[PDB]
Amino acid sequence: DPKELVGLGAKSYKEKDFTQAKKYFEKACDLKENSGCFNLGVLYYQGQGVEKNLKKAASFYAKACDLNYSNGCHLLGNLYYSGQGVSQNTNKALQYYSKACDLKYAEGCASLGGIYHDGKVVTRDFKKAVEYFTKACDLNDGDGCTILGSLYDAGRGTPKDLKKALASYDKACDLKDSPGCFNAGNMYHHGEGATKNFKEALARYSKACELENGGGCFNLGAMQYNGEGVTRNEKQAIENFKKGCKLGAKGACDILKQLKIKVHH
Repeated sequence: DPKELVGLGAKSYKEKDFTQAKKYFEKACDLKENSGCFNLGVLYYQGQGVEKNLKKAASFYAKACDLNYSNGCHLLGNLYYSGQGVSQNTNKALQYYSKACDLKYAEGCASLGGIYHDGKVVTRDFKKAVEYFTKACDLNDGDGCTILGSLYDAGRGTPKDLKKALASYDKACDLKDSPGCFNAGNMYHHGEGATKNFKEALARYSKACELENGGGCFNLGAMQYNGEGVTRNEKQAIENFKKGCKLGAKGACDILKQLKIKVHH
């Protein structure tokens, strides 16, 4: 029944019948349905079906977190971190992010890795940053894998290991993180973390370029312009160069200015 109540509330929510949605979520949360409490918190946060009040939203996220709804722990972590809805409190933020992470919520692990990595609200700790980003990456957080990749490459908080760096970037690439495909391509093109393989670098750069990564299209164009990866091609390599420049790849813009050699009429 409680599960069904949340479903009815979600349906009313989609129809923008926030009043009824609130009634269903209230009933579900009273019956200890964690997603019901969470959704109720969202309504107070957005002022939908009720006057906006982020402090009340926080109390409902707290109820959801007590009922082990990882997403509830994470948003509460964000509220304490920024002092939104409740007073700023780093200690509590770390506490809630940590539970979200223990409950397998990738973003929670990522937030913690980012905090210990930047060392703004806490003393920088690359060691912990690696541990949390390792958890985030194992939980499929694309950006987390990429950051973890950079830690392995730099050897911060962990032994410098180009092979692990590449694996992280590669996974990040599978997770659709273009920066990951970019770095992965670079390593494959420079023979770092693995034997030089223009073929692999080509696939990486292509995926990165497809994901709208400027440097991805640019480096991909250079591959073709020098016939490194594939056979050889300039009329199509200049195509990727334009896209790179469009996406922001400066090297692509300039290089394009020197490839303006064509028969005129």
